[PDB]
Amino acid sequence: DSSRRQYQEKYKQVEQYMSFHKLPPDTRQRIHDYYEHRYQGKMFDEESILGELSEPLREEIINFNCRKLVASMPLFANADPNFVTSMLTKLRFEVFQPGDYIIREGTIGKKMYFIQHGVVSVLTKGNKETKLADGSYFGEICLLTRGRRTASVRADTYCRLYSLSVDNFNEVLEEYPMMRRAFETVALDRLDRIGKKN
Amino acid sequence: DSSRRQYQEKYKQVEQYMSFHKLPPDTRQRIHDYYEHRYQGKMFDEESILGELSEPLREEIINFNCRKLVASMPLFANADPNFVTSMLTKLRFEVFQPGDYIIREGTIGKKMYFIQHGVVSVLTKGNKETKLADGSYFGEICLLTRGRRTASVRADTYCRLYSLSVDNFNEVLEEYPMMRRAFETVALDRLDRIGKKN
Amino acid sequence: DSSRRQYQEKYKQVEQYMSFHKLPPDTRQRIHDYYEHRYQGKMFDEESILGELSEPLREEIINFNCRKLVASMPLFANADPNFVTSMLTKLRFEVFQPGDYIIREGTIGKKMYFIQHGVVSVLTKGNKETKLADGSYFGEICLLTRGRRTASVRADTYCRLYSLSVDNFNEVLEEYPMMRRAFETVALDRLDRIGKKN
Amino acid sequence: DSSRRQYQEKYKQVEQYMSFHKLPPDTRQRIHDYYEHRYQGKMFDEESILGELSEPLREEIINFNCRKLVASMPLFANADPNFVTSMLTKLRFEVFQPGDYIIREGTIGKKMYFIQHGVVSVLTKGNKETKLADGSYFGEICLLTRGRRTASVRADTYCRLYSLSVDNFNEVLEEYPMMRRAFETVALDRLDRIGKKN
Ligand SMILES: Nc1ncnc2c1ncn2[C@@H]1O[C@@H]2COP(=O)(O)O[C@H]2[C@H]1O
Ligand SMILES: Nc1ncnc2c1ncn2[C@@H]1O[C@@H]2COP(=O)(O)O[C@H]2[C@H]1O
Ligand SMILES: Nc1ncnc2c1ncn2[C@@H]1O[C@@H]2COP(=O)(O)O[C@H]2[C@H]1O
Ligand SMILES: Nc1ncnc2c1ncn2[C@@H]1O[C@@H]2COP(=O)(O)O[C@H]2[C@H]1O
Repeated sequence: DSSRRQYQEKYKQVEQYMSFHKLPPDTRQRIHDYYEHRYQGKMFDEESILGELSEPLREEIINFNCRKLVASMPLFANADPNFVTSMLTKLRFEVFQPGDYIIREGTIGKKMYFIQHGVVSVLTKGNKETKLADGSYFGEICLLTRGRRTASVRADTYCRLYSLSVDNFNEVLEEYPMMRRAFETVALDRLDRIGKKN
Repeated sequence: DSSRRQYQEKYKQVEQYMSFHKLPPDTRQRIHDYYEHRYQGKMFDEESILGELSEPLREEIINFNCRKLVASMPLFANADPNFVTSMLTKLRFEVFQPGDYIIREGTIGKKMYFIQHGVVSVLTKGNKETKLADGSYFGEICLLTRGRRTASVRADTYCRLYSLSVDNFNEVLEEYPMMRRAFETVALDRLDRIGKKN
Repeated sequence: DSSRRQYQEKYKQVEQYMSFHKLPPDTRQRIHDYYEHRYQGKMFDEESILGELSEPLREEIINFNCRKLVASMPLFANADPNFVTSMLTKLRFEVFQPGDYIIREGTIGKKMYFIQHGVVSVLTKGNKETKLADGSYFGEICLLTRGRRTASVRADTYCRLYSLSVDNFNEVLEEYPMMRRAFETVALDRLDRIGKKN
Repeated sequence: DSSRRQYQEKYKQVEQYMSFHKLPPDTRQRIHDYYEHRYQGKMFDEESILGELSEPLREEIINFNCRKLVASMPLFANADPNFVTSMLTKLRFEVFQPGDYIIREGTIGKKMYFIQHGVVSVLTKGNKETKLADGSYFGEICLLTRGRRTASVRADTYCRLYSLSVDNFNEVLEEYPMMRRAFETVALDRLDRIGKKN
């Protein structure tokens, strides 16, 4: 109940932020609904709490939190738990509201994404390529080629995603060189379909 | 009303800071008036609040906050919204009181500035060169030559400025190489008028 | 008594974290018992408190806190107090619960550990090699070879350990080049027993 | 009066820190007296307060706080105010209690010190070389040679010092190359007296 109060006080603080900056009506609605979807009536200082815990405890916890995502994904469910735990500890939780652009085509990608829950459209030049949903990942291509985004990725629904930076991706694959190929197969496949060796 | 209280408590904390360090009369006045002009009776932990929001929400917000500045400036109003949003997300809000030196001639510039509101004198050797106001930028020269300031820039009034570091400037122009020329035209023009290829 | 309250409030915050993420029964028990063993009914913002103190005061304090560990260890008890204080100021306190994996074989080691109190099994390929306890260190090998872990190290009991990063290890040994050999003797000895020049 | 309360609450927090870690009698006394000498019954979040202020306001403030030190020192009192303000903004306040070792001979120096108030003994091999007091600086030698401390420096009294890191020292002297010589004259002089070109 102090974490429900936390959320309430922090929301009243947001309300005032929005009044002061005279934020427009679509963005106040969006912010209101973002708070409810992500935090759900409670707030915690996750990284403070987790900060006070031991390494193995942070890793039981994150292994539990991403339990279903792990199982969704042959890359994880079939891998050495030490590697999954390595990658998992580097993921950042992000929520996106419907219609949001996650990745914009032709930008410099420094980030990759795994879908816990949601549907995503992959788009090039305003044209639908496929959709991706729970147990898919995207944005891997730029982590490997180290160049420009080959497609746009828009949230079609609310989306619970975990992001993984380019530096964190390489640190893990240095430690687990055998895992690199699996990403490469997927990114070659996708590069075939959209017709690129740029 | 908790953000008005925040400002009040933080101001009483400032008052005590000033008594303890026996701060002189011109600087207590200045500080008093700085608080009122920048914060306006309210305080928020902007970056905490924004921190809790999604990327796209931070970008609606900053696009809204710099809405008029964008429109003031052909560099922005005529550009690809993705680039404007890129640059915008890297800007830092600074306020300067009349008579303040923003840039001192012959220093190493690591920073550039866009004027939301205010008037600025550009000066060399104690001599007025021009004034700049709402919808101008300055300090771009050192971001490009990577050397010494070619003029002083003083605030003639209260000034709402957004600063952009040299590293952030280059990160964006790497992503948007086509935007570099527009800065270069302006900085060549200005280098002509004050007679430098140093 | 405000530090006992601190612990209590932060524990109620943890309880709620655990309910919200529907944490499983073995991990709630573990977390409960971790809090009691590490913090003992009190919490302090150590690094805030220490932050307000002078350097020499931080160093009396840490020299006192690791007083018995120093005396346990010929590397410290026989060394120049300036070097011990150098190393000591770089140590991080970690607690591990029984059965926890401190180091996993074949990972990239960036960290070394000194035992204040506890027993540890050193393991290769699921086979017991030795145990280490109060006044031992481990993980030094990867700090010197800059490669892969040559054994697993599991906590057999509760364990009060101090960790020392690879960068911090080298910064100190640059300042105290004469101390390098002592680690090298130990790591050569251990590399002999498990049969590696990898 | 909320800053006097701040100090009181933070001191009760310290008291508990000391009881819990069963800190010894000389170090509790020292800590008690350190708090009283440095903070004087009040505490402020200086860098939070200063953080909310503009650059020019931070620089009036620090120019005022180090007003007498500036005037004490030909290096400052005779220099371009822009350079003094550059250096000043990079200084960190440190207090040392009598008998404290500020610099230990033969360590790697990354830091230099200016005396606001106090007396210091400079020592080599346990032998007094000179004393330094208000308006002196020391530790400059290692900032220039980038090697080992040529003497020990002990606080003989309470000492209000401002420290300046090696990186900050070079950043300023890059911007103000003309100021380098003045340090060099002093460090050559001192290297003569203690007989070093090491
Ligand atoms: N044909 C496709 N099918 C599924 N996903 C794709 C396809 N084309 C591109 N992507 C994803 O869209 C992402 C856009 O960012 P990247 O180019 O870094 O990596 C891309 C892939 O992860
Ligand atoms: N003649 C001018 N007209 C307008 N602005 C100028 C002129 N000369 C210099 N400036 C600006 O003053 C700034 C001082 O810092 P910079 O040299 O980095 O870049 C300079 C320009 O942005
Ligand atoms: N035979 C052994 N006896 C004691 N400790 C060992 C032995 N073999 C390995 N270790 C320790 O186990 C550690 C595993 O990590 P490192 O390879 O970095 O360094 C290793 C040593 O510190
Ligand atoms: N003879 C001396 N007189 C005054 N100060 C000295 C003398 N010798 C050394 N020092 C100072 O003592 C400092 C010890 O650290 P450094 O060698 O970096 O720089 C040294 C000088 O700042």
